[PDB]
Amino acid sequence: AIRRNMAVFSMSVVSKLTDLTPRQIRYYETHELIKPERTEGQKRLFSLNDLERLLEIKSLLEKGFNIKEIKQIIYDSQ
Amino acid sequence: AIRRNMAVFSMSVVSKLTDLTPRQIRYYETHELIKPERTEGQKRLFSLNDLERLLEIKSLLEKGFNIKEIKQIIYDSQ
DNA sequence: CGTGTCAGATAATCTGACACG
DNA sequence: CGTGTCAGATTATCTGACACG
Ligand SMILES: [Ca+2]
Repeated sequence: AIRRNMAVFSMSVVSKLTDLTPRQIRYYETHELIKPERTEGQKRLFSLNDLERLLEIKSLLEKGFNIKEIKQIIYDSQ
Repeated sequence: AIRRNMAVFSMSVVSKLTDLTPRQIRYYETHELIKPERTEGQKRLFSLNDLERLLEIKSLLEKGFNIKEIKQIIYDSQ
């Protein structure tokens, strides 16, 4: 009943779910790889969709790909 | 992430999902109807099962039951 | 008795910049 | 150029106390 586009996870929980630091997660948003929702105080809130996109980035980073290369891939799989 | 016993939601998220104020939520804990995980800094983190538990409490209060009636309804056998 | 509300304290996340491999 | 760390700032949640239906 919690939908995959619902912003429900805070930084620290998302970081534990993904084994990525607050630093890496913020960096991928800076490079337009992801864009989580913000509370009114501008804190980030992640959805399950965000969860899946961060893991996608993690893997391709561990297959040796650049950030600029990962941009191409996440937006050309079709 | 759908480990139903995994603490993933902060107070404000649980609040919005349950339609209960943090005041109500913390009160039901102090009267031992729910006990959520804590970060090392003692903020609360709730699971999907916590969510179910809160919603149960909410509906039972809505039906006229005391806090101590509800504590019997939920615990003894499970 | 259960909740709203405000007060002070502490934790958590914010941006930005230097440093490192 | 991808990540760590440290500074300062603000937001979010903490406990506890007074009000009030
Ligand atoms: Ca928002």
